[PDB]
Amino acid sequence: NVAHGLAWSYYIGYLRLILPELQARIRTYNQHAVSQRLYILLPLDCGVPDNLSMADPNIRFLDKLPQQTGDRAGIKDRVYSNSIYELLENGQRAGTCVLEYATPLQTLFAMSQYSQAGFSREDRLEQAKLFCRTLEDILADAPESQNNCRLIAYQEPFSLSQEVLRHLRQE
Amino acid sequence: NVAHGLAWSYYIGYLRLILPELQARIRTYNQHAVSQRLYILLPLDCGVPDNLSMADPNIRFLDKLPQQTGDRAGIKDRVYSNSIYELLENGQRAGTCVLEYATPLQTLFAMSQYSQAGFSREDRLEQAKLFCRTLEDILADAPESQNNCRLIAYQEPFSLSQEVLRHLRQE
Ligand SMILES: [NH3+]c1ncnc2c1ncn2[C@@H]1O[C@@H]2CO[P@@](=O)(S)O[C@H]3[C@@H](F)[C@H](n4cnc5c([NH3+])ncnc54)O[C@@H]3COP(=O)(O)O[C@H]2[C@H]1F
Repeated sequence: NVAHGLAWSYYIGYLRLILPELQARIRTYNQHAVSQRLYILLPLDCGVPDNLSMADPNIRFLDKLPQQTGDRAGIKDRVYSNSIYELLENGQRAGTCVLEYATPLQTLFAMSQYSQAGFSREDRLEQAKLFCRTLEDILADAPESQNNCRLIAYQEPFSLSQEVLRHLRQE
Repeated sequence: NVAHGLAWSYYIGYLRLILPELQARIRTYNQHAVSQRLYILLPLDCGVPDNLSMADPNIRFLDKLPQQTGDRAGIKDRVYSNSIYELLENGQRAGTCVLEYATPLQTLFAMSQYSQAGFSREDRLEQAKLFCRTLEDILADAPESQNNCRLIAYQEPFSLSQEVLRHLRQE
């Protein structure tokens, strides 16, 4: 049950901190049109690339949001930065969103390759589902999540841009 | 055993990334004298303040290291920043180090206060020791730790500056 602690740390040390300030940062970039929610990609195979634009030709990096800084555990001005992506459909700009992967899923992957971690590669999908399940239960009861965060969990046997656009059109 | 996953994520998603580049960043600040190792404070009571200078009058913030950036899980130029601190002894500058707290210990604390986390406040010291024990076993076998990281675990029943200075004088 390693994913339980990673999901609670993903909320306490990130979502609880950036989500209350996400609406003000998006409004600052819009004025001085990006959508209002932070869209988190949760691949249940834990295949998390670092270049999201290289994972889908229809997902294109656009710009960065205004940075969020704060003193965190003795580190002065710890930077919390997020990227804005454009989603294409038949060569048409179909949406603009703050998009990123669920980083602890990447840690879950590399943890399975370290023999000292005691985490078999077979349990990767099991813990990925537990991570999404735990995070869903936290955000459903979290006051910081006020229609400003959307979890996008999927299982690739496929268009990643189409999956993001379906959640984008629900708003 | 929540601390097991937090310690492995503290290494995979941080120490493995910044320690290979820490020597070059310290040499850049020195030329264009800070010590060579990253000193991590691990309070076993998990009492981690955000203002380290406010936790000890003999620990004084000095400057920031050159920032380390990198594309991480769809986030372009994720910033990894570290702070340089000065340690005083009888009003004398006794040492200069890159000092910070073990952030997952702070997450371990807040996790004990959330009722949905299923983590009792009594198990805080137990998991703090497991976190330090797990991290010690990782760094002892990690190739990225080449005499560039020093764990400072302590139990306050006391001078935090004196504890850091004792490890500082060992080098
Ligand atoms: N720059 C820097 N400074 C100091 N310390 C660091 C550090 N980077 C890593 N660490 C240490 O390694 C742990 C695991 O990091 P990891 O990356 S695998 O997972 C994170 C991540 F998914 C999400 N998250 C938090 N901040 C985030 C930002 N800015 N962007 C995107 N996602 C973020 O929340 C998880 C828990 O973050 P945490 O702070 O509680 O624990 C961290 C921290 F203790």
